[PDB]
Amino acid sequence: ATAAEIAALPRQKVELVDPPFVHAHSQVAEGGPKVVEFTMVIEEKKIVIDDAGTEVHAMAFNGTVPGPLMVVHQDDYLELTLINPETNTLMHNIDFHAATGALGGGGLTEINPGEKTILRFKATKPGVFVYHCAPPGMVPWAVVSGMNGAIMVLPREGLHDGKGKALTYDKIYYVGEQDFYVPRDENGKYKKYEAPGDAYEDTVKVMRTLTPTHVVFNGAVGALTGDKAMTAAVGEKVLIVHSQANRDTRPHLIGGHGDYVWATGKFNTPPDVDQETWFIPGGAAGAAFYTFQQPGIYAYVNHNLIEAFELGAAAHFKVTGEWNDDLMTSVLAPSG
Amino acid sequence: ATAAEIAALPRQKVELVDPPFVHAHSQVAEGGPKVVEFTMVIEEKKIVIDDAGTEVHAMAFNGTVPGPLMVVHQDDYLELTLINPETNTLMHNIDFHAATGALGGGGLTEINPGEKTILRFKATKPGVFVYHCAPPGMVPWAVVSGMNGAIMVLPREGLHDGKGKALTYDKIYYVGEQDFYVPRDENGKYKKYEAPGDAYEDTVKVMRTLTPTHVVFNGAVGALTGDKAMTAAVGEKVLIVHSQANRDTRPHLIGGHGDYVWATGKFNTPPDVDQETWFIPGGAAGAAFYTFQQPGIYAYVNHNLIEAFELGAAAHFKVTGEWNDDLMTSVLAPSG
Amino acid sequence: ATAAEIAALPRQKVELVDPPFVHAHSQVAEGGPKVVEFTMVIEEKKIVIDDAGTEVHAMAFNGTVPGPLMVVHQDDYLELTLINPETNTLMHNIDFHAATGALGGGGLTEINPGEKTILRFKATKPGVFVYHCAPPGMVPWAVVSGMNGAIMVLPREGLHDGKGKALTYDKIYYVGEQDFYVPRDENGKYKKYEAPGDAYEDTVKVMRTLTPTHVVFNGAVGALTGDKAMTAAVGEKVLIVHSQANRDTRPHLIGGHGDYVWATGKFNTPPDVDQETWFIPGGAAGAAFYTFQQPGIYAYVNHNLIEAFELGAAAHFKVTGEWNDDLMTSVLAPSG
Ligand SMILES: [Cu+2]
Ligand SMILES: [Cu+2]
Ligand SMILES: [Cu+2]
Ligand SMILES: [Cu+2]
Ligand SMILES: [Cu+2]
Ligand SMILES: [Cu+2]
Repeated sequence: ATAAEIAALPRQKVELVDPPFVHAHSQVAEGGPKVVEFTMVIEEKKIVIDDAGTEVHAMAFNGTVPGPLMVVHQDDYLELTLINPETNTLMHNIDFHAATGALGGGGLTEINPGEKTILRFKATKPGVFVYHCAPPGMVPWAVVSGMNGAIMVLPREGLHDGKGKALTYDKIYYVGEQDFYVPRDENGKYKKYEAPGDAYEDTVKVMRTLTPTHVVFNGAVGALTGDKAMTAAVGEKVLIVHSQANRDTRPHLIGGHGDYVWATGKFNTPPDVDQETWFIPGGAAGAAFYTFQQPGIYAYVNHNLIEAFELGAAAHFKVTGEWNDDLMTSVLAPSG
Repeated sequence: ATAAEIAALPRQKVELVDPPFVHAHSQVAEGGPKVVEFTMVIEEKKIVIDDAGTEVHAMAFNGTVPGPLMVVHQDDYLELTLINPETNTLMHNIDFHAATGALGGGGLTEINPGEKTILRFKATKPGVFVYHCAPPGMVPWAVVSGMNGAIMVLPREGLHDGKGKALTYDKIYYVGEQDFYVPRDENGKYKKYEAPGDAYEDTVKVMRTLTPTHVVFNGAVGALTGDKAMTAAVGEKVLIVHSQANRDTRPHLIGGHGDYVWATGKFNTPPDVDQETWFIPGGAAGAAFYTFQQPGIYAYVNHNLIEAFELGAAAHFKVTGEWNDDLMTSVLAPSG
Repeated sequence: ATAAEIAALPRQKVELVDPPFVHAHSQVAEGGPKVVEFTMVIEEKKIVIDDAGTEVHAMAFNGTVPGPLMVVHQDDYLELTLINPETNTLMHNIDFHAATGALGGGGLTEINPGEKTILRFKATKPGVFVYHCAPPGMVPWAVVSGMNGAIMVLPREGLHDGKGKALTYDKIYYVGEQDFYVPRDENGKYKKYEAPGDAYEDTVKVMRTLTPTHVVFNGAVGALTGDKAMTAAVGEKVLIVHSQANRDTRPHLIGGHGDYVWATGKFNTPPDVDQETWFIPGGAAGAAFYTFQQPGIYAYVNHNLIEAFELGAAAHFKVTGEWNDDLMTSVLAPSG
């Protein structure tokens, strides 16, 4: 691909939307290779992550935890303008697991407060991939402070099953999973700090126990439940992209399955099928395709149930439609 | 299928056997779709999990930990009669990962002590699946108190390898692995309680450490050893179903291998081959097929060896037959 | 084959080399089946695992942690002469996950100090496999004290991808990952012991937390960095064999990918492709094949980033060559 050919490719700016929702995109590529442009402003800010007012000084791409899902197609280029406002206190950068070279982009995007940078990379491999901050010397701290997200590089011709049959989803959601390590005082109460740096020592100590105090979806316990449950209808095909930048997770749709699951998150690797519970290793993203068949409220969780129900890794799906008694029926209701 | 068509299907009452054994069944479907009937009584009882007399208040389906393995074929209907004796003190239900709708059946099977219920679901996906109690707000507690098992939904035409060659086993064993979280007093001694509800607060604190005090097969340290070691003979084909409803595991047959391993536990996903150690995520069941080629004692373990030899995750296999010197021989026995 | 036929086979004595290097071998087997001979002397020795000077009484095959990588081809016989010098104090043996029978050879190789033994086994299955000490009663202690390594059984026709295309690497490295559990005093300082036995009780207590104090490559924090960093060049094809005999790991090449990854380590199981982060469960070895495309420094880590950067699981690659601006380019360097 000559130098002229690359400079001639069309440039297209895209407006990002906050997770679990995903920005406008087409499953099958529209036109030839493009340079897809995105801009994200980094925000350091205190967020409350549970019903007890527990705080964390989050480091958030685009102001959200997880950062937004960026979608492009194989062989498109992703051109990110990353802005670090002077109001922030730390140097930040970004590592796209989808990219090749300079530590995923980290070595070329180190920006101090008051600086911005523009990185471009060719998305040569199809699949969902994690992206995260990675300042040399404090990589895990930045990541476990919520500075991570994922992108999806769709095959130019959309998704397909193991047999080559097309798999077109009606809706897509991005569930970013986050392990937080919040310090506690001797009485067991979560501590609060004035500035991000103040919590550093105490936090690394908790991190070393390899035991998170919270494991959440969309940045807080219950963020994807109640009135914020994701939605679908019977017959609707849904793609659920799930990521975990630092620690293993095992997604499970309670009352459902993963009809096709690219557990490694890479589309050239044939998807597993009829999954009850899939596995995504820390530092990766995966994707599950399911066609809902029963209406009702479903729970979507990390299937180490303590992490799901004691630590916060549980989301909900509200599904409309008609019940199918062939698939399931209460022959005899609960009775003495 | 219409309600009328289902009602016209033949019914077959199966009698369950305690793990690791599996009730009589046929690998290849004997005739068209039928309604396979099972009955299980919930028993809240005390179990001793180690040689130090450590106790756990178990919540056991059919009186055992794990609950028994139920076997049907794809597209059969599994009709479960679940009974919660008045002697029990808690509400219980059942979520079948193999089922579709109402949280796996959990939403339609909540039964208080003194009640019973009958659930019927269609086994549309082939493979081994976990089933476990899941009372709202009490989910992980019940599961880690031993209330879980698995079922196997065989393909109508039995098992096959990745190329369609049939795989027929001579024996089948079901190993249910359980992570227990037993509270300790200020002297490191495990605590005992006179009531299930009495140990709740103490147990949740331990559960939050995400560090089990015990990891066992069939409910206790050494359960599947000695009088309970599994058996086989050189030349015999054996399928080992293994589940873990709450935490990851990595099975390994010491001295052998997993010739064919459906690691995700789903039969429409080709099995991995020539496996040394496979992986099953918390919340799932998997299955390995192996043809013994050497006689002698074998150990079967969760290969985090601390979990296997310090925490209790180890079982034994006694194999009869002639030793094969081509495969292995001691050229020079241990000597000066 | 009969004893006579085995005795007639040619024999080749191989000289082992220290990890991450691998002894000379041919990817495509040259000639028919051979009895490949190896010799390893077990050394119980004190090793320093971090910059602070933390000590561990290692139990090391060939004097290194991990033990060296032995390479044979499918259906060759691996004949190991194992020596336990009289200067040692413990009985040792070896379990080859690649072998069939007697606990992987463990039951035939128990040698006391001052003894030796010669074990021979047929390498019937292709792939990388863990080997580790396993004296009944102290199995995990030996392994987490560093007594483990791996072997590679190459297909006689060399490596191929999932579709029959040959995969020939230019160089190979073996990364053995070790989880250590070092006791600490009341000041949180690592403790030193005069003899290995002295540390047993304290170490077992740490092991039970299932939380290693160190997670390292090639025996120590930073062991594969600086002048010991691995090397490659743009266009070079590298195979990275990775093992972990006791605990899970999720390898990731920062700045690159795993073009083909036999995550399970078994060559007859098609490899995953375009991987960002793969997963190797405790008790197994895996291998990733990658063709470098960008020059510069890369980090190779266990992608639970706390384990990589706080606990020690990080290695570096120095790659020579021309930068590819098509794959990645800084449109705008960090600036105001
Ligand atoms: Cu940052
Ligand atoms: Cu990363
Ligand atoms: Cu229950
Ligand atoms: Cu479940
Ligand atoms: Cu040893
Ligand atoms: Cu082993």
